[PDB]
Amino acid sequence: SVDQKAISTIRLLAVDAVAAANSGHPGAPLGLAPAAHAVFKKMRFNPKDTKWINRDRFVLSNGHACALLYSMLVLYGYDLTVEDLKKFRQLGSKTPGHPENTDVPGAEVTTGPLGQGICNGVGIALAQAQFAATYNKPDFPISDSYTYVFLGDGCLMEGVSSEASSLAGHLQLGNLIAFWDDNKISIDGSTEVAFTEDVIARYKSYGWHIVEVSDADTDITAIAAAIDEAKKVTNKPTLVRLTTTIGFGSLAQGTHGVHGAPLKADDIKQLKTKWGFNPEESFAVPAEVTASYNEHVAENQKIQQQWNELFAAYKQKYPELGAELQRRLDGKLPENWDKALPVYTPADAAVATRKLSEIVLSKIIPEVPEIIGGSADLTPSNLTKAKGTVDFQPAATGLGDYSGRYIRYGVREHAMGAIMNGIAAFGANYKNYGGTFLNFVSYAAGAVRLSALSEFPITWVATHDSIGLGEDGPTHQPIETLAHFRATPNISVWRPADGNETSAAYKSAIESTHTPHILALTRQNLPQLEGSSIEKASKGGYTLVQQDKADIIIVATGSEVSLAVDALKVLEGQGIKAGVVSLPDQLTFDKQSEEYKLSVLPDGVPILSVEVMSTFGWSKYSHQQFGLNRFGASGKAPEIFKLFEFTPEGVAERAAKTVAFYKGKDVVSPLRSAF
Amino acid sequence: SVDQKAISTIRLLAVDAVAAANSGHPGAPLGLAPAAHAVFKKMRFNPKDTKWINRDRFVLSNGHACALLYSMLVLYGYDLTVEDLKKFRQLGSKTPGHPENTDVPGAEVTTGPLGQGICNGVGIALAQAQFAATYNKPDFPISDSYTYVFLGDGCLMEGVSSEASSLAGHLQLGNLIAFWDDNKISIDGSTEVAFTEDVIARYKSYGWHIVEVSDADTDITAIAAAIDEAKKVTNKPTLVRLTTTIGFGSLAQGTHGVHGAPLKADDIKQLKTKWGFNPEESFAVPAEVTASYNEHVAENQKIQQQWNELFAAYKQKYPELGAELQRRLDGKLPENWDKALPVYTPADAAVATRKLSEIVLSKIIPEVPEIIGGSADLTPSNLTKAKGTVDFQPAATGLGDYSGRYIRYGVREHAMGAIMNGIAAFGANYKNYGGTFLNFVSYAAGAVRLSALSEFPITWVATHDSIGLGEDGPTHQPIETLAHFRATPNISVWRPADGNETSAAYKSAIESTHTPHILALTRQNLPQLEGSSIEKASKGGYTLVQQDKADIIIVATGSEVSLAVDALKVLEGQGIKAGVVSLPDQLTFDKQSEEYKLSVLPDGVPILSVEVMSTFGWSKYSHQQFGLNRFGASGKAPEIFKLFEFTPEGVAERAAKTVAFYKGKDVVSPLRSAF
Ligand SMILES: Cc1ncc(C[n+]2c([C@](O)(CO)[C@@H](O)[C@H](O)[C@H](O)COP(=O)(O)O)sc(CCOP(=O)(O)OP(=O)(O)O)c2C)c(N)n1
Ligand SMILES: Cc1ncc(C[n+]2c([C@](O)(CO)[C@@H](O)[C@H](O)[C@H](O)COP(=O)(O)O)sc(CCOP(=O)(O)OP(=O)(O)O)c2C)c(N)n1
Ligand SMILES: [Ca+2]
Ligand SMILES: [Ca+2]
Repeated sequence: SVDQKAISTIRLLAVDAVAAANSGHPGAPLGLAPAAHAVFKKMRFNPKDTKWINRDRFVLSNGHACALLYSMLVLYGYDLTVEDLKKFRQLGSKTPGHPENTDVPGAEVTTGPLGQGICNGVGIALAQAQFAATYNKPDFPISDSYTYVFLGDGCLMEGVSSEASSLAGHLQLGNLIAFWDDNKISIDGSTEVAFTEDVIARYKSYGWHIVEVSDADTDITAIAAAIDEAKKVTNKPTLVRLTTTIGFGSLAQGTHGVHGAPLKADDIKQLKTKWGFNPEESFAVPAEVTASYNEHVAENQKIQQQWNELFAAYKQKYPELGAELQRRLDGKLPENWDKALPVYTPADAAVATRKLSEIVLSKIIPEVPEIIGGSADLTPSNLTKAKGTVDFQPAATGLGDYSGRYIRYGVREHAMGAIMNGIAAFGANYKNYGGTFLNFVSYAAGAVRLSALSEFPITWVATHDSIGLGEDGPTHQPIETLAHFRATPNISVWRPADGNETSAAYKSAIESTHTPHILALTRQNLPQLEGSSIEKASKGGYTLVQQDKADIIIVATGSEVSLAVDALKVLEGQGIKAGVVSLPDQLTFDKQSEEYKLSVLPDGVPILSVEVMSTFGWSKYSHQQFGLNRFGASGKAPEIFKLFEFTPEGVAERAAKTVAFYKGKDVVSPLRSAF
Repeated sequence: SVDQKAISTIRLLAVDAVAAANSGHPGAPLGLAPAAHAVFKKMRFNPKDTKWINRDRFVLSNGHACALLYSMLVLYGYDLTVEDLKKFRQLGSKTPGHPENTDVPGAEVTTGPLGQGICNGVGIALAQAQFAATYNKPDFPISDSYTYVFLGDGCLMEGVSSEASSLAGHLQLGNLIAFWDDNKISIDGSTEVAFTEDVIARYKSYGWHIVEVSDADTDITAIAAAIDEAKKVTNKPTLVRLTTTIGFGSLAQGTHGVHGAPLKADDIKQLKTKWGFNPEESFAVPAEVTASYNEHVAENQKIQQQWNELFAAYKQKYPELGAELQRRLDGKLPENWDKALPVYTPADAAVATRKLSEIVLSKIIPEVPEIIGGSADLTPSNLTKAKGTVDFQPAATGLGDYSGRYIRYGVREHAMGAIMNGIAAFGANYKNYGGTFLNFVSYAAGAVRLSALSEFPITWVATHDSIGLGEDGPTHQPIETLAHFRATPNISVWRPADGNETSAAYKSAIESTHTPHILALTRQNLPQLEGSSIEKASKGGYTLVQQDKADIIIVATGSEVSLAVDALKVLEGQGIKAGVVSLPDQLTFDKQSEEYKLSVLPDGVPILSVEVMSTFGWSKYSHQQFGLNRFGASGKAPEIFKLFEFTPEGVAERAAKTVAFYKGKDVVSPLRSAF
């Protein structure tokens, strides 16, 4: 039949792509081609408009199987061709060895690191539910799309998927339909060696619906019926168990050897001949398959065309919501939204930056509907909920509604990070955030790095940034954390010192379209600074205290800027004149012009950095570094600062030593380099 | 009764400790005091010998509840007193706000970061099973101890605990007995807001046994009976559901407000009077309680005394095993074990450092019985199993035995990291390791940081260290990873360049007693270097190519040392003389004498670093840095190196620019500083 021919075409494209690269993963593509064919025939999508907001989404969580995804995209006429498949895994191609949303048309997210994609799917589904609750009206199903996810045993072993699956079951996300490739093989061999749990019983315990397809190597009727069944269960996410043979059809089917290396040439020949293809030919695309797939595309395009008319009619029937929706689909924030950002003066009271963050959120959430966010069981400590908002919960629970704004992630930092990526991937201008302690952002590193690689504008509200948190002690106090994330490409790491800098950090985080943000915020109170503003802090680094005859410049962040200002006064009594630079975001600073940066960190003067955690990175901006390169301590925070000499006198002593060390030396800006 | 008085004493000590600090967590201590009393009465331990190898172990996974643990330790006469309790959460005390094994007698591991402790308990139990299988004989139960773990809802939400619980169920770890504090309250409020899964059904799906105690606020008979029942189920770990009231007895019992802040003074008064204590008194320890607890200590000490005689008799009956066991309990490796380390010459073939690692393991595993380890589903890629060894599995599976050496962790990096910490915490000189790709060590950051803080000699075999892995692409290629872990205190991060450096890295990792190791290893082949040796590489950094008239020194690691040697030859053709330094471990190097370090990185010569990932940290050792501060690419590895100019010519160009940049300047070693 044509369906059989399509499945064979998909299988053979994937095998031929791996063969051409002499690298990659043929096993899961062979096993999942029937399911991929069946799912894509049920999906609504436009290969010519990858951003249609009411498309169904597909996520390949077992990203190593991406020859399968690329084959589907090529067959359906996305902006990806057979010539791209022939360049699978080759430098600069559109077909990298794991899917990247920045590079691959039709890749909603970046997968490859196991466990992430299913969590991203939870976030796409969460966003769709929130979006639909916000905009849909009687006779106006603006958003009614599904989220389809393929995942394997490896994703099911990764703890992040357990976190997201528990939460998705709690949230009753009925438009999420995941498919487990139950092939009983991972890299080390049979799952009997390490993964003998009853996966189905576990998913039932989370509140998921289950459909089992016992012959997923051939039974596309049952796979399609499983989708229809899942669509009837509107209050539970569904897991479809696809019992498959890894490498189905290969001489080496059912073995770990077919997971991750190219097939032998004679194996590929026998695959072709068994399925009616020419063993001398590679990258065959039977015209019957193209015709069948084109029929489905044409139907989907007519569905989108009708959706566009529904949207036009919605704008007439619901003028206010319709204009808001239009603006969001155009990728624009509300005009002058930033006028809601709080502004402080040096006469205002000292405030912890966690509390300043609460105040920002309480002003901007009412102004910017596409802001949603939550905390990983730290709401009253991170201060991430605006008073008066409703939680995102299924209404059946009585605890919230899908139109709610605030997500109770539970103690699930890693899944929160990956869910945030999915919410961003949904689109519609969502600007979403997640709170935890800075030290526990590290639990989510797998997802955070993917925020950076995927270019998603997600925001971590990362409070309790340092030893300033005090008594909870060294298991809670960051040392390495800023260095880790600053060393990752494409992460803005804001460490605001005061009220105005906190508003600048949020301006950046909400305006972002391609750069994730981490906002490192304090437990302890900090004074409002003389010389700060949103305008200056928006440059990432700025001269706070200008001293034209400086003997030294002190560059600092966050809680250490006030410390530097107090040290400047001690230094004056020692006959040393200092300037102060505040560097709330190193990435934003780095992106300024060379001349602006030199106006902040000029030649001809020693520069000392002060920040109460690792000194890594700081030589970009300073000649000497005063930091904390050991673990912290459990005690009252001011006593910990005194112990480590992060005091006005301790900073002054190191500044004076720095001045002396450079006496008789020629000093050029740390910004200069040989290449 | 005296048991009731003991429970009240524990509760009130914990509340009074929190009150004295005006900081900390009274709720779970109040709820878990009955269970703590019951568990410690069942446990075998010696307060005067915290290292008795056949003790039962206790782990407080909900580490915020540590006022409870400290109260138990004080009551039982560990080296912790009421005076220490009065200094709870105070700088420098023995009673920090979360338990630290380095500081607190009787704290087996460091908890506070949720989810870790239960996983550590899995590792203690894994080690006990392996140890018992290795040493026990008929009439000689050398090891027969249990592992008791308390954990809360937060630990159950963290994905790392799901990973470890799936694995522990697979491994049939019948001497693990965990207790869930089922109090339905976390920081954000009721667990109904975020955590509505059927935990018991989930644990059954992993193959755990369940016992439910419906009134754990009072029913210590049922808690004791649950322990006895768990001990009869020898092939399953047990989860005991303790249904408790958080803050039991408080006016604010059953609320999130009692989780994490001190009780009101009038609340403490009514707690005392209800339980028969003097509301005017704090830190009361009724002598009846001390007497009762001392009886149990005396009995336990007689048990240890008999164990010591069993051990003496074992050494006579099993002379070979007995001597091995003695040596391990003394903390000593086999005499001259390091003679088994492979040694290479520059005439030997190029080898990837993952393969050199395999060869090291295959030589030292037969020589050092206390080495065990595994991989997170990457055994044939990390090359972490010595041929001929047996896997650690329950014999009932037919797949291994508890005497096995090699652990199939599955796709569970975070739990592997925390399990490794538990194996180290067991003691008996275990030197254990875990393989994954370097980029996915990041999934385990929560546990890795605790390896450092806890001072455990665990080892990550972290292959596929760079863009040198090639086609799997940027989701797999580390950039930030070395910087992150090097910026963490107390992590040796070895990046060996060749065969001799790989043997030095293992020498360090196996000899370690207080410092975790990460071995960053290559997929691609590297040449054997002229000038390398175990002796020189053991210094962490050394002069590979000495050039007395150097115009520049190139410092490099791993795969970039050979690149630097090739660049030296290009530079010679340009009239520039270079030296080369190899820096296989920055931490080990930093610990050498100032004079040794200056012999490697002298004054008076520009120094350029070369390493194909982040430049963070490198200014400690260099004036200019050539690194990779952007994500990688999917393609054949040599093409990626060429794209980013990590070629002999690209290094030479930057070296020549560095020489020019310092013409006419006075250059001092990067090792100098102002303070
Ligand atoms: C977070 C995480 N951890 C481990 C992995 C590694 N991994 C993976 C890869 O890195 C690919 O993403 C490797 O396959 C990798 O390409 C090769 O090992 C490279 O070989 P070599 O020639 O360089 O030696 S896949 C994988 C487990 C596969 O188990 P599954 O059951 O999910 O997939 P299956 O049904 O067998 O196809 C596992 C465990 C990952 N992708 N993400
Ligand atoms: C990996 C990880 N993530 C989050 C946490 C945070 N956390 C914790 C702490 O950091 C303590 O370890 C906080 O309590 C912290 O001390 C306060 O929030 C500080 O307050 P503030 O005065 O500074 O505002 S405990 C916790 C959840 C508690 O839920 P559980 O159900 O485990 O404990 P319970 O029965 O309620 O006592 C949670 C979620 C953690 N310890 N580890
Ligand atoms: Ca599989
Ligand atoms: Ca709880």
